[PDB]
Amino acid sequence: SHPALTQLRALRYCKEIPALDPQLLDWLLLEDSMTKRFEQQGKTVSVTMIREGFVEQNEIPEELPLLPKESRYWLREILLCADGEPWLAGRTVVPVSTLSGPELALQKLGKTPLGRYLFTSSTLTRDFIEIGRDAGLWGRRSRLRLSGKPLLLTELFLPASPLY
Repeated sequence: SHPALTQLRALRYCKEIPALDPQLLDWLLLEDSMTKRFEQQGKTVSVTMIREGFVEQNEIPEELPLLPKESRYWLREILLCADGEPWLAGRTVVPVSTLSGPELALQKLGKTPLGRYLFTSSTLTRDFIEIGRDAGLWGRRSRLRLSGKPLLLTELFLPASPLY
């Protein structure tokens, strides 16, 4: 895609959680997206849509092993901005079995930034979180569940974000 997405795809991982300082970890291990925390920075948070739509197994080689093997998945790539400055690149992969009931919202977000705040009757849990990095930036990937249905969320923190 975009330069930020190339970096997101180039993250080198581990849930081999590094011994980072309290604050960095508090950020990287957050069991939610960054939307509300970026908002508390006193900024208007918005989504710059790079692309999203359904994809099949042959377009998701790296996520594939982390997800159930299905006929299609919703793929969503965006830049999360604070007063128009990209602060994070987000890539979400949702197996189609997850896209139903309240979780059907995940393929319907569009310009709405993802967050636990959006699913008020859905319990959010997390199978795992791993921290990665590339080119001087921290990123992370996690397998989350809403009402028990999985989704893979990968996030890369850009220089202007508050993690730095």
